[PDB]
Amino acid sequence: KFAEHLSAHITPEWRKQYIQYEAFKDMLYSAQDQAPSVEVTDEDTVKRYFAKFEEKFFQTCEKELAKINTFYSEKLAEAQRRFATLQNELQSSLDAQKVQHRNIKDLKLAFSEFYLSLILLQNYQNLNFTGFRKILKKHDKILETSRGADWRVAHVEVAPFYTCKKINQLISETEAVVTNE
Repeated sequence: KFAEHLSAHITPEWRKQYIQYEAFKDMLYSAQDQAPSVEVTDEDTVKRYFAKFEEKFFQTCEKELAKINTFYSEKLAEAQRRFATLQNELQSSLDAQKVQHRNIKDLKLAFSEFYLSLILLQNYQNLNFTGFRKILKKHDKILETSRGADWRVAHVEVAPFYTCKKINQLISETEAVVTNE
């Protein structure tokens, strides 16, 4: 069902920029399918096979996360620029008044297109975060490990596509923890 949900909620223009969730599901199937059974091979070849798969899997995770961070950051910087342009265009139109009804009409359109771009970007953030959490839980369930959950905490939960931390905030927060403990 999540593969369906993700597919239905994707912004078509951004399709290639989302977590390749079905490809990860397929990857995990092939890992189970191609798995050498111990009794048909020794304990060391099984460990080496899964070790090899783990490297491929987490390199794909890193590649997917890099893609998501890049796209999100580019879109977020573009959003902050557009918001500044729009606020300046608005103030200049407002000051001008004290016929430009068609001027404001173009701005109403501009703010509408902009707000939508923000909602679409928030959806992309939420869908991608859910996609990572779920695929890593799937990985962990199948491979009977905690490496996926470790990777979620280490790289996804602190990713720029997901969360925002001003260096000043992180400094005041560390000050607080240190002075109080």
